[PDB]
Amino acid sequence: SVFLFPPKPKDTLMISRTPEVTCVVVQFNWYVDGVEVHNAKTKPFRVVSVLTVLHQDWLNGKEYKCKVSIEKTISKTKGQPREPQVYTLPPSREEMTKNQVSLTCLVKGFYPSDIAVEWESNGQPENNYKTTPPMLDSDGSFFLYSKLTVDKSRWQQGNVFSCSVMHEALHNHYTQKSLSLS
Amino acid sequence: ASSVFLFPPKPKDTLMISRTPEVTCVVVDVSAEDPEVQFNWYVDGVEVHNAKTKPREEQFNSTFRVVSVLTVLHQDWLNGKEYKCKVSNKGLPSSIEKTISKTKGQPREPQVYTLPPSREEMTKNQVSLTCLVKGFYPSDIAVEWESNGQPENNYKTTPPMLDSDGSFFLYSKLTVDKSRWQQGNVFSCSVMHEALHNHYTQKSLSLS
Ligand SMILES: *[C@@H]1O[C@H](CO[C@@H]2O[C@@H](C)[C@@H](O)[C@@H](O)[C@@H]2O)[C@@H](O[C@@H]2O[C@H](CO)[C@@H](O[C@@H]3O[C@H](CO[C@H]4O[C@H](CO)[C@@H](O)[C@H](O)[C@@H]4O[C@@H]4O[C@H](CO)[C@@H](O)[C@H](O)[C@H]4NC(C)=O)[C@@H](O)[C@H](O[C@H]4O[C@H](CO)[C@@H](O)[C@H](O)[C@@H]4O)[C@@H]3O)[C@H](O)[C@H]2NC(C)=O)[C@H](O)[C@H]1NC(C)=O
Repeated sequence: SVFLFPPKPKDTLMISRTPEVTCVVVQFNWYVDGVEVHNAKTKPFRVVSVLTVLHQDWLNGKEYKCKVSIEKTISKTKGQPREPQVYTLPPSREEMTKNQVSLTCLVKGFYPSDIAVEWESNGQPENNYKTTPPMLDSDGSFFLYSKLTVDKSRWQQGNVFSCSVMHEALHNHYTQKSLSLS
Repeated sequence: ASSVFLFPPKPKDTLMISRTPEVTCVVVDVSAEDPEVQFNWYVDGVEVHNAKTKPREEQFNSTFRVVSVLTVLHQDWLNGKEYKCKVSNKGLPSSIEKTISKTKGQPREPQVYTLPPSREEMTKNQVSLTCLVKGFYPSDIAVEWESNGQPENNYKTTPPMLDSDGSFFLYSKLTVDKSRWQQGNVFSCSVMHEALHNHYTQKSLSLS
């Protein structure tokens, strides 16, 4: 049997990273848009072959075919890309009876579902956050929420937190939205 | 050969006394060349005879599927009784059994917070009203929205997700026309969970 895996979403969106398609057999011929390419790297039973893809090729829907000597074909999810709308929501006043409070990042209206969300403060990643998997909304687009938990003191003292979102339909494939007491 | 799957009642059914919770035992990969599929059901090891077993149904992969459904009492389920479905073939000694009960662990009461739309969303025709539900255990929960006495339909609720402290959280997002929000209408996020007093709480929000 043969299995073919796409690049990691982040690798396709950031030019500093190198996206790859992975062919796993549990000899290789690789094709991009039916044209044979010869730059894949094959590690010496499980056999793995890895093809580096160009960012623009992948995002532009080119098809990647792995032929083992059985054939598999993969490409980016199809459908009109839609820009994530990113909104930061402060903790409820009612949550202030607790020692920790919840900072919320709502990300909605995006397509495809491939996305990365992180929370930070002072340019450093926050340790305590969790993000819901994207979920289908009424209009066929996706939403999610990322919940950052912080000591209440850090919130009350006016510290600035930021929700970072990486998606293909954003300018520079990246946006940051701030959240602090105001 | 056969595979048996045993499903718990829906959380809304266990938490609302007027609803009827049930456990469902499903047998797949049944061959019609084998003897009749038989179900024996047990509550805390004691055999019960009130299950309703459906006729077998041919599937589109040269197999049959057979379902048996057992009504459960609300207090029995909530008190942690164990429900065993034992599947066998008439005249053969071998069997497959599955057991299910309410998730074990110290129950923890959900904290429920309502969050208005971001100022930045107010440039759209529709806005998002958020209900954060956190700190709960077990994950079994029901969340709904109402306004002016009536259910609000246009919401989506994320599945419970494990938080860093072993409890669960979710968010429910209600989409409303901005004019409805702007004119002062009160919206209510309703939550049903075993660890709440009366298995019920509601939190409201409106423009203020
Ligand atoms: C022959 O066909 C059988 C019937 O399938 C139907 O017909 C065929 C021809 C196809 O067209 C199918 O697409 C079609 O569905 C197959 O039966 C299936 O067998 C598999 C096991 O091989 C079962 O998988 C198990 O599914 C569990 C979840 O099941 C719920 O959710 C399903 C997916 O959404 C849904 O289809 C099911 O009906 C079921 O729905 C629940 O029903 C209960 C009771 O009625 C309700 O109260 C719930 O609300 C319903 N839930 C939802 C979400 O709607 C999984 O939990 C389970 O995973 C667990 O076990 C495995 C180990 O087995 C672990 O690895 C895993 O980690 C986890 O612990 C598992 O995936 C499937 O349910 C069966 N389908 C039906 C309809 O009964 C046969 O397999 C096939 N035979 C062969 C040889 O091919």
